[PDB]
Amino acid sequence: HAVVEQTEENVFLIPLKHLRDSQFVGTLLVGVPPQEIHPIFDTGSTNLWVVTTDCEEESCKKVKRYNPYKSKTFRRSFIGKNLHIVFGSGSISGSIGKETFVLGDHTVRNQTFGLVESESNNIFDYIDFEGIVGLGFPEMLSAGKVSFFDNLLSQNKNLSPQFSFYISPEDNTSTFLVGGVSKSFYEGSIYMLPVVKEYYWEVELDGIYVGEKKICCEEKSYAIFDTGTSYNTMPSAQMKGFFDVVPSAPCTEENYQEVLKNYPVIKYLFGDLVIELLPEEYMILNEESCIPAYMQIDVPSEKNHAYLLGSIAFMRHYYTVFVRGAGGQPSMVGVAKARAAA
Amino acid sequence: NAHAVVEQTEENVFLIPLKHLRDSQFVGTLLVGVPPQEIHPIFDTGSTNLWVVTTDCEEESCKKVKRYNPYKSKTFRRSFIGKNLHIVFGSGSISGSIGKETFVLGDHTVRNQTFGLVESESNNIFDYIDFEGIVGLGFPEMLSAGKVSFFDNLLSQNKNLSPQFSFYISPEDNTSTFLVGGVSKSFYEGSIYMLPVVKEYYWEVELDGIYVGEKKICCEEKSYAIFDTGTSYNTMPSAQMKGFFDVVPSAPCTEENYQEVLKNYPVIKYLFGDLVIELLPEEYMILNEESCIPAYMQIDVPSEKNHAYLLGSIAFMRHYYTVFVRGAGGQPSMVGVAKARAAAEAAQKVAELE
Ligand SMILES: CCC1(CC)CC(=O)N([C@H]2c3cc(C(=O)N[C@@H]4c5ccccc5C[C@H]4O)ccc3O[C@@]2(C)COC)C(=N)N1
Ligand SMILES: CCC1(CC)CC(=O)N([C@H]2c3cc(C(=O)N[C@@H]4c5ccccc5C[C@H]4O)ccc3O[C@@]2(C)COC)C(=N)N1
Ligand SMILES: *[C@@H]1O[C@H](CO)[C@@H](O[C@@H]2O[C@H](CO)[C@@H](O)[C@H](O)[C@H]2NC(C)=O)[C@H](O)[C@H]1NC(C)=O
Ligand SMILES: *[C@@H]1O[C@H](CO)[C@@H](O)[C@H](O)[C@H]1NC(C)=O
Repeated sequence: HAVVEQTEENVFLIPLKHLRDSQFVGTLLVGVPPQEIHPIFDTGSTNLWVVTTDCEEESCKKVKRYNPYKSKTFRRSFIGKNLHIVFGSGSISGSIGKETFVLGDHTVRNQTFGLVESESNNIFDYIDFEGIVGLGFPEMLSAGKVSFFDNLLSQNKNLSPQFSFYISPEDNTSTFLVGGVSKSFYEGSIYMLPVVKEYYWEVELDGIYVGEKKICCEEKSYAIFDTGTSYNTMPSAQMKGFFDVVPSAPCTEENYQEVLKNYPVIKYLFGDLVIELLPEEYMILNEESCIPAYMQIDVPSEKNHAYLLGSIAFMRHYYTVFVRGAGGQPSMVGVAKARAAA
Repeated sequence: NAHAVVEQTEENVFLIPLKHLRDSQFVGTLLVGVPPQEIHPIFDTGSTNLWVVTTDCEEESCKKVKRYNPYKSKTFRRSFIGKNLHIVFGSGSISGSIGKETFVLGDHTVRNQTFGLVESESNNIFDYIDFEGIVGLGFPEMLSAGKVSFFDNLLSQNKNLSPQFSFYISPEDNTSTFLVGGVSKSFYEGSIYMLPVVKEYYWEVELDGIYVGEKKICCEEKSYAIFDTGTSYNTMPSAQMKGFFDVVPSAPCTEENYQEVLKNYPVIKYLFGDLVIELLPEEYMILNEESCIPAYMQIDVPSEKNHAYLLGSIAFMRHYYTVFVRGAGGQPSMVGVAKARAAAEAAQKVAELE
């Protein structure tokens, strides 16, 4: 229903390195003179977060912090109001400010963002976290008047409102696409899925199957495309049964091939359209053990009826396009077979 | 499922400048025969017959234009058994004979092209325009005569062109363009949304409702939308039209006063599935002899049972870039719509869909 951009001069590439801490980090230029940070790109949140020298905690000091006092464009915003975000694997606290950003070759001015000052209620002890580039919708902004992406587009009238994700951890060629897609990262056709609610990248979901067993959907369910979690998710209610059909297993570098030759195929249904995940696609080796790359998550608004597709269990196999709609224009998530390496 | 916009060489999309004449006509250039005789036709998505005005019509309204003299063309060919051709529409009628001739459109040549030679123009509106011909861009089923549409035939003989064309309408800055074989990113911004063609006669797509402000004008029954470059106005069925003008009145306006007079008019919302198209008062109103007048007119499409609404060149295409993609077999033809880029000047680089 939408036309994805593909002209090789209007689509810009943001290489994403997959760190050993399970992070897909790009490059972002903060302030003037530019200070370089390596944030993650997140379709499950829209706040833009930067780690700053105001945080002298052990996990902050281990990274290249952004020094706002050396930047000549920094502006403290809502002076005297803190901002606290708590999720499943940690918490993030900080102050609000405005700064100039550079993403690839595009500049953004007067950009609201959060300065990380605390990470204390943790996973930031097991990762080198430097920031988050939020790619959800503006309604999800914990603070600020404009999403970083909407504002980037607002100031770059030549970009189409699209971005896509190519996930290739094997050869570390994962790329973030700004302004469209590329024949290099997918094959076959792109199938468009409408965004039902412009909060997360949320689309209708018609069922889930593990082999012949139907896991879903007895109720109106949804799917959320979240680059911030490497795992696929399932509600608490549904989770005890998933692992019940997808068990762990002993595996080795030379044994994984055989162990998984009996596992079921996971089929996600989006109307008449069926997406398949194979055992070697949804399983992973974790200390001589094959373990379903899945995780339990209850999305509050969705009444524990939302299922998430992560970077490793899904996007690594399916190229994903995100089409941001304007007033009256619906937003879409595009899914295509990822062109796999090696 | 999806279409993509791939770049293409600047010669597989050729641009046809369209001048907006004072008679409300968007006319391009067409070369007929050998030696070339120049005509200035209109390009119409609401018919597919190719019409040329000829020296065979000595009526008062024909002699005012540069008629095509087929007896001077060495490529013109009447068929031994002739076919007469009579077309009657809302603002006049057109009569003529059928013939075959060679055409050049945008430095691309088409041979064996069936076309109608205008011989009569008497019902009349041809008294209000300098009419020289029509390039029909509808589907072949609408051909009054011929085995091959001029567009289908042009592509058939030029394998470098994709079966697409688009329309950029900007009469103010006289940069209106007709594109054959693709699109140009210089003419739109944002994304393009495709709408499937339900019936390959007109360029007709499903329509789910129309709103003037809060008032729902339609649709209690399955209605449709037709993208018709042959009318500068948007149209509406009789049933729905009497109520439109009742809520969208005219008003006295001047070049500097329209801004304020129109700042309270309602917004028209066209609904195409998940897609909502809005027209603002300054976009669907026009200055016509010191009067702001909704650029709308009544039209009943016979086939659609008076349930079709038409989108013209001035009330719609001026604000919404439109791509027309003709589909094959299992793949339907589609109309693509995008927000027109008003600061566009030329067509730097071009591209096609899928
Ligand atoms: C602050 C916005 C967040 C986090 C980015 C909040 C959040 O909780 N998530 C999801 C999520 C992530 C984790 C997790 O530890 N991720 C790891 C992580 C964490 C921080 C920094 C880098 C990394 C690398 C990555 O591996 C655990 C549970 C979890 O739950 C999701 C599905 C929330 O539901 C919608 C988001 N998408 N955005
Ligand atoms: C023969 C093909 C036609 C005519 C081009 C037949 C036709 O009737 N229409 C539509 C249409 C147009 C007019 C009209 O006078 N247009 C003016 C005109 C006329 C002749 C030459 C130049 C110009 C400049 C333009 O302003 C009036 C009613 C009307 O009704 C439409 C909606 C039919 O319904 C689908 C077409 N699309 N093409
Ligand atoms: C226009 O029509 C004529 C006849 O319908 C075409 O001429 C034929 O061309 C083919 C191709 O070589 C020959 O095999 C036939 O013998 C020709 N028949 C004739 C000349 O009577 C002509 O090619 C057409 N023009 C085109 C296709 O551009
Ligand atoms: C910068 O953004 C804020 C956000 O509300 C806005 O109020 C302000 O006007 C912007 N700057 C200028 C110069 O307008």
